Amino acid sequence: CTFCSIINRELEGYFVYEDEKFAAILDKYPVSLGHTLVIPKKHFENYLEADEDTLAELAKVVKLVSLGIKDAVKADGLRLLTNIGRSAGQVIFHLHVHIIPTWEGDYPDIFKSFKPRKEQEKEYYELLQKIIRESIENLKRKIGDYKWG
Amino acid sequence: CTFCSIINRELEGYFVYEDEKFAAILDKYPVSLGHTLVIPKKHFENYLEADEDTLAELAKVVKLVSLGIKDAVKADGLRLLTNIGRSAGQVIFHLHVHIIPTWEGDYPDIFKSFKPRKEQEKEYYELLQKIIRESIENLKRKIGDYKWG
Ligand SMILES: [Zn+2]
Ligand SMILES: [Zn+2]
Repeated sequence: CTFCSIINRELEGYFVYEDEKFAAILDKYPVSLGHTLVIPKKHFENYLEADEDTLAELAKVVKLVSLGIKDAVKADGLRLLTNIGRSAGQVIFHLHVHIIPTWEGDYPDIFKSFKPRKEQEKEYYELLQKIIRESIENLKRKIGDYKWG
Repeated sequence: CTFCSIINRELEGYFVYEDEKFAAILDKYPVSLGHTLVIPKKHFENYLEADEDTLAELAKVVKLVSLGIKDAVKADGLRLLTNIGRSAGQVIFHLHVHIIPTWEGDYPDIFKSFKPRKEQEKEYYELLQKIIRESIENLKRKIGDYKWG
């Protein structure tokens, strides 16, 4: 499994979020700048096979990571989706939610050339990971369980 | 708001699921047969504006309704998605999750002519509502809080 492999560090992946049961990883072949996948660490074939507690916490992680990404890449919108079955477009059979950023215009200048739907240069993953992590950390400081400003 | 209106019975909508805080309604201009929208009754502009408890329960309702729809229309797959912002395709600003059925071939014979992305004839809504409700009721009987077979 591609995701179980990334979780176990057997396959390369850039984490932007991680806790004991969940993680968010940059998509290797991003549809748009900042495209990220949020996944439960435990392996479930799809959304319908996951227990309610996992789905409930997954929804909360998706919110946090989405807020973080929107802030980091200054997105005007976000598309959230998960596919169940090959006829619905599922190709990785480990439950994951896509967070695909959108803009009414063009993405920030701070970001350089981007090749939609293809593998990017190493620099892309390193920068996106760092800025997204920075945005998420701030969200934990102003709206986290131990927020203070 | 189109969804608040449907919830308050001020605007026509076919419910396939409903409880004190959530509801699932057939999409009026379905992308595919059985296309349904799951919504929290309370009004939230999008996914990011909803509190964690609402998102957690929403995820659970989405699972139940999805299982029900897949069974009812004998789908091979399902696409689940929610849009945040007009640039991501959002047009109804009341948080809702799309459940769009897919098939590797064609949908069941029991179903007649279907016009993708357009308003269907009254018969479509009446039949889909009835079969989906029937499937959901069964799910509550075999895997519900008071299941027994
Ligand atoms: Zn896996
Ligand atoms: Zn509303």
